[PDB]
Amino acid sequence: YKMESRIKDISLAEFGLQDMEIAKTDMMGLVELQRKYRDSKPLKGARITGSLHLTIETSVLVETLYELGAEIRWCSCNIYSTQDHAAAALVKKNIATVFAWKNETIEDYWVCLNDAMTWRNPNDKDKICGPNLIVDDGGDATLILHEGVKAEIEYEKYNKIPEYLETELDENGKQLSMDLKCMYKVLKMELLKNPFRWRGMLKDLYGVSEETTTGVLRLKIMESEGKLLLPAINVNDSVTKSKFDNTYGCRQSLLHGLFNGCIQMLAGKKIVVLGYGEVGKGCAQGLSGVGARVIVTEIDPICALQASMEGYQVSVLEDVVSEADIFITATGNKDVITVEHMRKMKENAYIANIGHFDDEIDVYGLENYPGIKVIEVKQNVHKFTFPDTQKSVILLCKGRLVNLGCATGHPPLVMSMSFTNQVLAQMDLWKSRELVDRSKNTRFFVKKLSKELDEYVARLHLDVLGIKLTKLTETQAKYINVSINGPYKSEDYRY
Amino acid sequence: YKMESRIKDISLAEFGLQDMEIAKTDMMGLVELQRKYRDSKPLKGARITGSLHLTIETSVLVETLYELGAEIRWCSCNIYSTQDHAAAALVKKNIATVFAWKNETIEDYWVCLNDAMTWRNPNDKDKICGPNLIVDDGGDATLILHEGVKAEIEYEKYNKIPEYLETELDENGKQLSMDLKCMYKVLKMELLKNPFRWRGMLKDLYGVSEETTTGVLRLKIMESEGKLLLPAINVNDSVTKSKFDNTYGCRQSLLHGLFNGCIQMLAGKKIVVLGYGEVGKGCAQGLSGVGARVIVTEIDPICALQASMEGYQVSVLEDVVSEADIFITATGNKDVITVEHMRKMKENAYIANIGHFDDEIDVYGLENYPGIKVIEVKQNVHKFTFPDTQKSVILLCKGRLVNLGCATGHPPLVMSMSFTNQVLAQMDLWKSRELVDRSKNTRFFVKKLSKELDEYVARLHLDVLGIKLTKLTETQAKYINVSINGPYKSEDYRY
Amino acid sequence: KMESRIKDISLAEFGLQDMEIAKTDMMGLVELQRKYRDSKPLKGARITGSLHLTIETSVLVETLYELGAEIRWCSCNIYSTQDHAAAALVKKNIATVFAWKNETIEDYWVCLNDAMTWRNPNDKDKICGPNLIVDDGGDATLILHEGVKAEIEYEKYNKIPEYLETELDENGKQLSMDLKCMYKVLKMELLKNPFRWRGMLKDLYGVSEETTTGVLRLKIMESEGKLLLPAINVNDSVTKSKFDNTYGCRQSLLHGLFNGCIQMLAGKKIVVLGYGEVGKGCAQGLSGVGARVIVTEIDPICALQASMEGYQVSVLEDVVSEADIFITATGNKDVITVEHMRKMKENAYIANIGHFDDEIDVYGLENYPGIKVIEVKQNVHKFTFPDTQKSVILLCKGRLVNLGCATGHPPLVMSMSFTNQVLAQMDLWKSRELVDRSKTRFFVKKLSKELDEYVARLHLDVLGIKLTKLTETQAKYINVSINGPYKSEDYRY
Amino acid sequence: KMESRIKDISLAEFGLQDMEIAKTDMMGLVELQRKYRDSKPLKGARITGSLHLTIETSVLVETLYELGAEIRWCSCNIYSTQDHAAAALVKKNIATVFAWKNETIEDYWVCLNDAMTWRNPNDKDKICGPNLIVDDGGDATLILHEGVKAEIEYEKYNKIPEYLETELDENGKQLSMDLKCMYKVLKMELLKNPFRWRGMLKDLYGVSEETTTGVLRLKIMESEGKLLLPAINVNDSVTKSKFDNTYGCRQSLLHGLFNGCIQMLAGKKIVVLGYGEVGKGCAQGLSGVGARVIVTEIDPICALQASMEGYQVSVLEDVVSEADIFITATGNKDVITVEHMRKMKENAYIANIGHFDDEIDVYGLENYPGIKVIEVKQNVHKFTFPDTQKSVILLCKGRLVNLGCATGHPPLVMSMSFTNQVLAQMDLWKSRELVDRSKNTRFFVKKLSKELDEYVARLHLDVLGIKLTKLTETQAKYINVSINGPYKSEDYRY
Ligand SMILES: NC(=O)c1ccc[n+]([C@@H]2O[C@H](COP(=O)([O-])OP(=O)(O)OC[C@H]3O[C@@H](n4cnc5c(N)ncnc54)[C@H](O)[C@@H]3O)[C@@H](O)[C@H]2O)c1
Ligand SMILES: Nc1ncnc2c1ncn2[C@@H]1C[C@H](CO)[C@@H](O)[C@H]1O
Repeated sequence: YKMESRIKDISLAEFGLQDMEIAKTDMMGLVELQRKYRDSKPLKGARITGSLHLTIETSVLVETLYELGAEIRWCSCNIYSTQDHAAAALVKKNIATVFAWKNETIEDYWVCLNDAMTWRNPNDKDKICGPNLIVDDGGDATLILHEGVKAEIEYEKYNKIPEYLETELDENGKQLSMDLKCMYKVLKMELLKNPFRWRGMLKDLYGVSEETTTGVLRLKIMESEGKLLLPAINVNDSVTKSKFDNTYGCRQSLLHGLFNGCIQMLAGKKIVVLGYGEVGKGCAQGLSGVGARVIVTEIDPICALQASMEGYQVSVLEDVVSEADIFITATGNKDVITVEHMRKMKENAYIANIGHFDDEIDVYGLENYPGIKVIEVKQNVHKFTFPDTQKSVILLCKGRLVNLGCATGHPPLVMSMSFTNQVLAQMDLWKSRELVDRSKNTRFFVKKLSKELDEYVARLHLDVLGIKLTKLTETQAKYINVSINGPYKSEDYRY
Repeated sequence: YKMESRIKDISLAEFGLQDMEIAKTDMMGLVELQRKYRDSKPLKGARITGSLHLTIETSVLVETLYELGAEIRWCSCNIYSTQDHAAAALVKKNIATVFAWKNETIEDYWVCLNDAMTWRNPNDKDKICGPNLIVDDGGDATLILHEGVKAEIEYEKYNKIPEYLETELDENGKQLSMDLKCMYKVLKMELLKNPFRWRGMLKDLYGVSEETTTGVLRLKIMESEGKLLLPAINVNDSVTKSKFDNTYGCRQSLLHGLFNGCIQMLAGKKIVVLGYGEVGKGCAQGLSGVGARVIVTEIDPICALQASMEGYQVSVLEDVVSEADIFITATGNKDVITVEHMRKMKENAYIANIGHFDDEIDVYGLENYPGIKVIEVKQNVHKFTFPDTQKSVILLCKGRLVNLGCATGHPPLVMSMSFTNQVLAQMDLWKSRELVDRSKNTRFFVKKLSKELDEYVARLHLDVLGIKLTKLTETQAKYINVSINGPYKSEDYRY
Repeated sequence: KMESRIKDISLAEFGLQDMEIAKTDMMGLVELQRKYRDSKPLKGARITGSLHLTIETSVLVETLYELGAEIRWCSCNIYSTQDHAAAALVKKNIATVFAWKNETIEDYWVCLNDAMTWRNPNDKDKICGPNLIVDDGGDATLILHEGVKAEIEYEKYNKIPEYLETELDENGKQLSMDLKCMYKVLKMELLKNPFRWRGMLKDLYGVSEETTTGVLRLKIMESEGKLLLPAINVNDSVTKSKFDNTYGCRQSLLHGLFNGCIQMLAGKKIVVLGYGEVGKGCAQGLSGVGARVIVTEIDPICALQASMEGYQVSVLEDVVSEADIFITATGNKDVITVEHMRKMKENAYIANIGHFDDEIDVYGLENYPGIKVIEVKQNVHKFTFPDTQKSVILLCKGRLVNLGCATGHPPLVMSMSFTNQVLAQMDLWKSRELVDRSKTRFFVKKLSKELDEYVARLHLDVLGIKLTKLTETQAKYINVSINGPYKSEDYRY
Repeated sequence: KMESRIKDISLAEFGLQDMEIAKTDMMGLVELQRKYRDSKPLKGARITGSLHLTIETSVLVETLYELGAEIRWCSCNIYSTQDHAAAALVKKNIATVFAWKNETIEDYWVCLNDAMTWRNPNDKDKICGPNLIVDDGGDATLILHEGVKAEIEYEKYNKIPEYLETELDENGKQLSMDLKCMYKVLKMELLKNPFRWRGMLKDLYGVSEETTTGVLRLKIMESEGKLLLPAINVNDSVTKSKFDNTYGCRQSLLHGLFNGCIQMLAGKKIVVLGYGEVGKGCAQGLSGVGARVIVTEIDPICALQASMEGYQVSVLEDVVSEADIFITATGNKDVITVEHMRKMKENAYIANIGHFDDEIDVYGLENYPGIKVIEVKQNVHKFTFPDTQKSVILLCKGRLVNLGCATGHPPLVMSMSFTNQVLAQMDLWKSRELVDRSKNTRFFVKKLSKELDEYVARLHLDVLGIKLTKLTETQAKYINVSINGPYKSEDYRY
């Protein structure tokens, strides 16, 4: 009787269970949903698949979904972010089937995702079937689904494996990213097992809730091109998520990540924060809090002025690359820090990325620079030395998100706010499942939760911090044209 | 009070003219618009009436509108905000016809507004006509126009002066505010002169651009009930206005206000910021900057958490009113500090308002409290002593916006940003005047400026602060799905 | 009243009202008045004061008055006097005042001289001096020493000394107007009575110095063996230097910048020259409103401290063309020269917060050939160079900006500084029998840590502070008394 | 004896690589090696060190070694050792080490005693002592003095003193575990040789103390006339106290809390007890990440300073129930008692950043009748009272949290503190001839000059790209100083 979950160690379960209980002290949003909905079980019968950093905080999310009645299969959306003790808790209590561990190979990542997406047909002659709902962080669960369908249609056309899957090259001629090569390797394997797999999932698939900015961007592109195959909810852009998680969460988790990976003192150092959006604002605020001299880079004139108003210098990377001490990428873009920028940096300069993917820093070009010399400084920290100048740079966790790679990500309070939106999004998608009609080619769309619910998430966490909310009088409520119980701001308010 | 300005002292012109030139160093947005459009003159022929705090920064606005071809008549939107040397400058160099001075009585304020609205067309027998466009701040120019129209329709329904314009009481038997009585006093006088005055203005009236949150509130109410009789542009909600003027403007001008009117040290004091919106955030940020212990009051749970995340205590006024030292209202609401709260305050507590109207603090109840003792500490600073406790509270400029009442308001940089949106809004309203056809549509809506123009306002002020903007490469532009030249964010982005 | 020279006596009512409001936070002075107004430990003492006559200073004068002293006062700067504060004192016959806002440099020295002059009680109509001096900057102390030096040189040759009658100095450089007018007053007094200043030594028992610059002048006199009276360094009390110098300026520099400079401080590059106690406060306040502070320093320890607070530390010559605003806080000379001013960007603002105007080369700027000056507003001037046609805006002619363009530090910190002043005066007065002028060099000393802690205790209730009390076991473990002192003499706080 | 006692020698390679990376910011120690490795001013000196064996400490040890010293070392806390750092020293034969993370209190004093034990081979293998001591907290100095004191008492009545063979103190109260284990070692040494400690005095030339608590101990001995060797107070150097104690903690406290405490610090009411040099840095760090800092103080001067930074100042009793996290930074005892802990809210965190664990009543907590304890993770324990069922979470049994749950201060500030240490060691060695034992003379505690203090700041300016301005002839004369310093009077507080 072997277990189907693949994790590091099951005996670490008890530590994970005690950390979940401690975290729950601050996660009053998820604690309230469990208290309120565990009897009625609003998600009963739902098969949920999650692709999201399996941390302690996430384990409480999965438990919340379980207590509400869903069967769950889960994996991580990054090779370095899983907390093995959190994973073990879920498996020990039989809360969810898990395919996740810390320090996975890229190939392991894609097999764990595919397995998480695979469901056995219960009492209907066991064969392949998919999930009903998806919890996604970065869009990888959503991508494999879409790329699977695309690969299957292309397969029937010529009745053979599509040429783009087998090849290692791309449209241009350069080497494909390891992430793509492994994803294609898995799709090719599934075409040989069963070429109707991905399209078979669509009939019982009712929606996906996306957690982060980069995943939402991917979802919006598909929506405008009319290629979105399931309804979706943008959890990232809820006020109680983007204004707290992205900003305040990072203020603390970036520092935790830098302290663990970088041995140096952040005070007095020139630290460049590339991108001054919701994540960058938080990164800059924490770095200043500990004495760093932050220097910002931006493409957006509005964001540039905001950094300027907070006392920060705004330069282009090329003018400070030789004097700066530390570089933190928070743009969600690609090739922000190139091999050529890295060759100009000072001795032992530190490079980190807090964006979702490792495309911001050119890690592939760094690792494959002719005659590069690399050494492990500690777990998930590497020093690269160029052969011509003999100068080095220290990269934190191969360009993957530093707060989750070298630390544990955001703390429970802000995660409960993000995850309360997730549960509320999952319920909305599940309760609406009847409107999803697969007959007429009705395009699928991306929507946000109501402001009513967004304020509700905030109300659920006021007691954690001993916040005493003032209440409006009928006259006051009428004077500012709002209901005593809200909402209190118009739909375009920016907080 | 016809075509000859009415100011305090013309001899102050040279000081006003030199401060304008110094201010222009940072008001690059307005400087660029003058350089760009003074030849073509897009506003040529427009009669503009402005109701906005007549400061040095506003003079540059009026100059800009004048250089673009407009004829202008201006007044202030507050009895204490006018800067007499700024008003003289406009009159001396003959840029506009001004009706404003510092420390006006409420009676004269409404006369000044009514005078700025009155024009004499020299082509059609020198008859009384109205303005083509209105620059409003607080919605008073818009209010007198709409109330005037309702007064004329009510005047013809019975062929007599309506009862509400003569009585000093409202529907509940309470005394009407001096501002309503003084406005009704003007409307009555205009019904006797010409009962078709306000309805006559509407024919040539093509728009209004509103500056502040409180004015937009009034516009939204009218709009939703189909009572807005002219097109409107909401300048307040432009990113380059709301997130800079409201927040960073107050961060500096609140302190200037308190330093001039309040003699005590702010460091270590418990200062209560009521409302943690865009103005409140800036207030708290400035106060903390000089060592104060800020305590926040809120009705909005999201804003309450935002305050909490910045390390601020969030309480209801009743729990801290006895121990707190200073009180700052920034809600844009009414009855936030009642007489009963003022009686519980400690000896020499200071009270100030930074919202647009004096309604936040019950100033009328305090001044008319039986046996109240009142003395002038300095110009626009009064100490009120209650007879039963012998305790005193010190009120800054009778509850009117303290930054403009006790000091000179926000500095030129953010006002240039706020005023670059104003000029662009006037040009929009004027260029699209042909689309206003009253034989078809008499009810209008409020719109905001595009994000293209919003980002443009920001480009114009980058060089002021030595800001270096990064430029996206084609690959980066394509990867994040935006144009190299912008816009760089989606319409729902909150910056 | 009769003697006094002030602007307007009608402003007295507003001054008295401000004093009462200020007293809410100045619990130190209020307490000293409550406790010592009956016994009057300073009764019969004649006290002369040279210190920025502000509302806060009027409460100090009122306190010294309630404790029994007879007072004559003047300001230590030509722009810092608050006319309503000086009126309040005259109207209540608390002191004979010689001070007004916007004095000429010449009148400044005539006021100080008048403050130092006292008619001999009811004995006759002969002139004598003060028993005690309250000084800020060292000018009251300087005129006494230069007056004695001038009288000795007078009797040695039986004529006026040549150095008092010349307008050029050592290397043919024009003398500062402050020396010009001081020597002018000294020459006038040698003609009326060549024993005036030396006669004041007989009854002069001490001086209490308020600021860092004045203290430097005292220690130089002490080390050269030329100090003619005992002195107390009030500036170096923990309750003065750690609060007045730092947190005082954090608020009052901003007040002054907001009144003189119309521009927004957010995002601007503001150079703070000197990162001492005043510099630290300046930087903290500037950052609080979004400025990007750049620091200059000579001390590598203070430079590293600046670096730890996230500030860029540079030499002025590398940032003078790009910086927007300049704040000198070194207490040194020629920190900003005319050459530096010519490299500055159009409409760059320059200001000083140190005690004297010497930090900026104002005289060189005003006298630059072809220079064109215009008055922007009260005590704010725009200077324009003839060759480049570029301009710089100087605040209140290089004199201390917080008191020049605004009203100085708030009451709370001044109370801490002035409670130390009153305590210094009481000390000097109680030891007047030990001053024997017929044997002895005088020394500069400081108040004890006990009195330093006492000053702090007197201001805790203002801010609602709840102090913890050590148990006997804890007091023994950390080796202190329950009632203090809690730190060693070398503790830096 | 002769060989080291450490966790794992294979960790040495990681230790050496972290040392090399740390040297980028420790230009004080790098400059001292460059300058003095050839002349070797410490040549022949035997040095025993009791100081947290971290990577930063390993560079200190390496510096003393490059200057010609023979070294024996141990940690000054049971949880502060970094095993890779300890192993790096043993691999290069830089020193003989007795230290590892998670020592039992017994093993602590045994290691310290071993580090003090020198095998002089020029006398056919016979025991002697060190020439110089580098100390942090005063334990090396404590075992020396108490050792001497025990031998004098032993020799008086010719038997083992009864105060060493007992669980009780002067008033029948149980002795701290550290005293019993120290005494257990002192008794052992009386049995082997009752002249051991007094024999060390002959060649012992001095001690350089790192921290505030150890300095307090030294000053008490000085005033009572019981100090047995010259001492140099390194804590009170300006380049130590104003940087290490304040800015070091600003970062290392947050690192410790982040590793030990899973919760978000933003919006929480965090109580910082003591607003001294350490308290100031802690509060500054906590505010930086959005916490609401509440301060407790006994000193009204320090209380007003807190108030000037916008912090509420309260007595612990009025906030113990509502506060979320408690950080002791007083250097005192019984600042947080069992009775305070019983009133705290569910899952309140408690930590100490003072040198010793006495600030929190840990012994009382662990021995409370019916208390239930569980290990949450490495060095983090949750205690649950049986009557209320409420729990408190203690970080690393009340020991300095920055070094116990994290890796202490970063290299830059430690280089400043340790550059002072080396200079203090060189001073004590240079002046060894002035120590005349054959007289019974009083020994004093002295501080390094302001000249060498400014010198330490100069050696680190380049690390952060600081361009220092230089005084002109006229300016120097105006402020009455030399162009090359010192620039401040001795009483200046920075
Ligand atoms: N963890 C580290 O890395 C580190 C670094 C430096 C110093 N330290 C240690 O931290 C402790 C404090 O060092 P310091 O330099 O701040 O000393 P300090 O004297 O500057 O600060 C201690 C403060 O605590 C206050 N205090 C004493 N008892 C109190 C009580 N019962 N309640 C409230 N306040 C009280 C005192 O008034 C004093 O201001 C020392 O034990 C020192 O060894 C630790
Ligand atoms: N990384 C570190 N390595 C070694 N020593 C450290 C470290 N961080 C802090 N310290 C010292 C600990 C001591 C309190 O006992 C303080 O005086 C600090 O100097």
